[PDB]
Amino acid sequence: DVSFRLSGADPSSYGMFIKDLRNALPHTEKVYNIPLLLPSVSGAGRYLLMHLFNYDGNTITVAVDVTNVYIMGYLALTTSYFFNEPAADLASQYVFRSARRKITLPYSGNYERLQIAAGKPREKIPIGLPALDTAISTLLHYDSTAAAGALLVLIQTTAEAARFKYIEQQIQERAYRDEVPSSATISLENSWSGLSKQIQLAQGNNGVFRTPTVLVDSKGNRVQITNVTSNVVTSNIQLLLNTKNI
Ligand SMILES: CC(=O)N[C@@H](CCCNC(=N)N)C(=O)O
Ligand SMILES: *[C@@H]1O[C@H](CO)[C@@H](O)[C@H](O)[C@H]1NC(C)=O
Repeated sequence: DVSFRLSGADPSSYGMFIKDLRNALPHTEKVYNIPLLLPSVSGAGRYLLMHLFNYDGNTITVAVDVTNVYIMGYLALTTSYFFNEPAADLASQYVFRSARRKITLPYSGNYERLQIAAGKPREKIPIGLPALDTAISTLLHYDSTAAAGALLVLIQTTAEAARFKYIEQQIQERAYRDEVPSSATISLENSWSGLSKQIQLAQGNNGVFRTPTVLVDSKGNRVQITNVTSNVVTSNIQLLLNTKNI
């Protein structure tokens, strides 16, 4: 399991949590020195539990699929909640089985469904450590509209920061002031599957992408990624979705 406490949180303690989250995900190989997530994991071992504590010390446990860093559901006191999708209903067979009741949320976990439920795109939702504290708080008591926004904050400040060093640093910059994500952040989230596949196809192709990946940069400038020498590959990306899952 891994844990993160908002009470006393700072850039350093958040970076330690994101390092523990990355290190909790199993891999048997690295591709261009980046851990390659597993094709598959059977049974309960598929799910990592992340224990998150709001500033007041209240807690939710979040279940994360270790092959793709997708959040499946979470437990808040005696109630479990899962996305309305087959992968999450499968997870509910393995995790939080001791909850007194299980609520299926009225959306799946992908960004488009969640933004629809929340009533706003994530370009307009501030993220940061204070937003994460609010999110854990929201999740403690069911409210499906409020929870959609909370889950957009939670996915970006946990999974997306584990996947990209750039996003982890964006959150660290927001340790004590929220701010909506940079266009570069949104670009990277949206590109993780694309990138993961092209970095894997590059082995066998002399480090060269079969298909270029188009990204927005730190300056709001639109750029093209064609090979593994790009900073996005050498420095930023931290985990690769296995092509078997693409
Ligand atoms: C879209 C995204 O990355 N999402 C979340 C998890 C969402 C789980 N559900 C589906 N993917 N359908 C994450 O934790 O990363
Ligand atoms: C590889 O990527 C780098 C950095 O983005 C770029 O400068 C270069 O032109 C690319 N090389 C090839 C052979 O495409």
